[PDB]
Amino acid sequence: SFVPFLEPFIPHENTLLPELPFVTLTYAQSLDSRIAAKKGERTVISHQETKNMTQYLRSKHDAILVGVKTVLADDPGLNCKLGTPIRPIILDPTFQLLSKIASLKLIKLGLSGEGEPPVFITRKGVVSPDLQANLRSDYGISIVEIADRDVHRGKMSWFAILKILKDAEIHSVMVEGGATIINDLLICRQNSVPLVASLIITVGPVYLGKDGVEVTPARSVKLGNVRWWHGIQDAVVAASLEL
Amino acid sequence: SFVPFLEPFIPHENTLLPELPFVTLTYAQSLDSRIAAKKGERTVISHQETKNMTQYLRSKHDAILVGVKTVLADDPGLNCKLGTPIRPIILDPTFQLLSKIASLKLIKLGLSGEGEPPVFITRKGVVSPDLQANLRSDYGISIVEIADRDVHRGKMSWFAILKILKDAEIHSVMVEGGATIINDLLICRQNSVPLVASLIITVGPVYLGKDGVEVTPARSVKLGNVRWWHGIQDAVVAASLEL
Ligand SMILES: NC(=O)c1ccc[n+]([C@@H]2O[C@H](COP(=O)([O-])OP(=O)(O)OC[C@H]3O[C@@H](n4cnc5c(N)ncnc54)[C@H](OP(=O)(O)O)[C@@H]3O)[C@@H](O)[C@H]2O)c1
Ligand SMILES: NC(=O)c1ccc[n+]([C@@H]2O[C@H](COP(=O)([O-])OP(=O)(O)OC[C@H]3O[C@@H](n4cnc5c(N)ncnc54)[C@H](OP(=O)(O)O)[C@@H]3O)[C@@H](O)[C@H]2O)c1
Repeated sequence: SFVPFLEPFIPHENTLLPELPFVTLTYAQSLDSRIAAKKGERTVISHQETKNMTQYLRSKHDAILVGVKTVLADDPGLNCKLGTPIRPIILDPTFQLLSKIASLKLIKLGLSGEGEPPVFITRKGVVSPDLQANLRSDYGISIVEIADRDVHRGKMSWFAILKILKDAEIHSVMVEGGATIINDLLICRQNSVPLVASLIITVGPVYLGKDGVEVTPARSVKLGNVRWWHGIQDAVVAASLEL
Repeated sequence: SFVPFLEPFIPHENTLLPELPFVTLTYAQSLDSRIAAKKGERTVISHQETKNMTQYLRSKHDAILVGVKTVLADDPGLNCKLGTPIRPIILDPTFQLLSKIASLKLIKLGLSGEGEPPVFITRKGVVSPDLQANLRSDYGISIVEIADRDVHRGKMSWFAILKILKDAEIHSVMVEGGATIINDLLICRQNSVPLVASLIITVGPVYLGKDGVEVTPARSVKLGNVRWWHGIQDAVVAASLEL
């Protein structure tokens, strides 16, 4: 089963970057490395056993992180079907989702207790102190700010994002997407050391085509400690990123 | 390992288009669905375990087909290391390979007996009959022409290409690339019936990045009879295309 397969890759202590959480980067792709169908089309990539595997992986992480455009497109719950607590983290630099905050599934789950209180990562000063206090009371959310010196030409440093999560006592985070975040984290290094600890990819037996949402890093990326698993329809590769 | 895995997918008589050969479309891709590294970078995708699989597949086919730009990039031999004969077919609409004919590995193997006499598929009128006779004597090659009626927008009809191969007693052909040929054949249909009978893909645990040679069809493509194999480093999926 996928349980012994994943055992070397689930979060642990042997980390080269103690200031950061253990980071798992994990997603499901078509054969042509798309992670969503073309606009207006339905996305079917991962089948039931690897969906079970993804929920199992969530049961091993303190937090789950996705980008604002994933929330807008998918309205994900960001909890764990096994029932273990996982903290939802949404990267939303200008807090686009504020105008939608009352209707999001992840907000409803936080209020009902079926999920944990969400955290939104924004630029400094997007939400005033007073408004942060009201949003915490009314919608059960917290705001974490990235310092101006950690944003260059509009892009937040992943080192800075992960350090702030670790300081919020998040010891492990499962980063699921979307493609912008995946492409960036595949190449992110701190003195040649990757910020991602484990890469876990489900490959579904489908082509989504040239107009789907593409994953491909800006340069070639080598993998180490590679192990494969497969079920009936899907395969899974797990690896580290090479130095 | 891979021999019982591939048994349902090696050429067989259960075909819906008896006018055509059994077509296997098969290639090796990176995780981001690239089949060659960016210009000037070394391409390392398939490891020896699946190289052996590709050679096994060649031993089960009458012919092997690649495009002219694959020949220019890779100088492939296009024979079978297991010693069985296989007929090389090169899609070269303008017979650009005349410019390098005496130096091609595939020409050398044909003259040495280690490979079979190659066939180049061109547009009509590209190689004069007098020249065809002299190149048959000098380099042991044949030219096959696609009629003008079977060329649309500059693109040769795959049904027309495959019919001519079938009429030359090629009962099975292994199409290995490159990306243009793969992308086109993934979507090619004759009255809802795919021309490709077996799809066999090696997935290597590497990213080649945004500037590599990409495979992605023009629209989504659904797969059936899916099965997976994996080794130390690579995975392989075998499938048929749905109607
Ligand atoms: N198949 C899978 O496993 C999977 C998993 C997750 C998501 N998806 C799909 O992915 C698609 C969304 O992908 P996407 O690329 O459009 O969106 P995304 O990666 O989820 O979010 C991108 C946004 O997040 C912000 N962002 C990300 N990194 C940042 C950084 N370092 N610094 C500052 N801002 C940053 C930017 O927001 P601003 O634009 O406001 O600056 C950026 O436009 C959806 O269709 C979803 O269904 C698939
Ligand atoms: N990893 C693997 O398994 C694998 C396998 C094979 C190749 N490759 C790599 O793929 C790359 C080559 O890919 P590519 O797309 O550039 O070349 P390609 O597909 O091998 O050949 C393309 C050329 O063939 C012609 N062509 C193909 N289909 C045609 C059609 N229906 N009608 C008329 N002409 C047609 C066009 O030639 P004209 O320009 O003369 O009109 C076209 O430019 C190489 O880098 C190679 O190493 C990888």
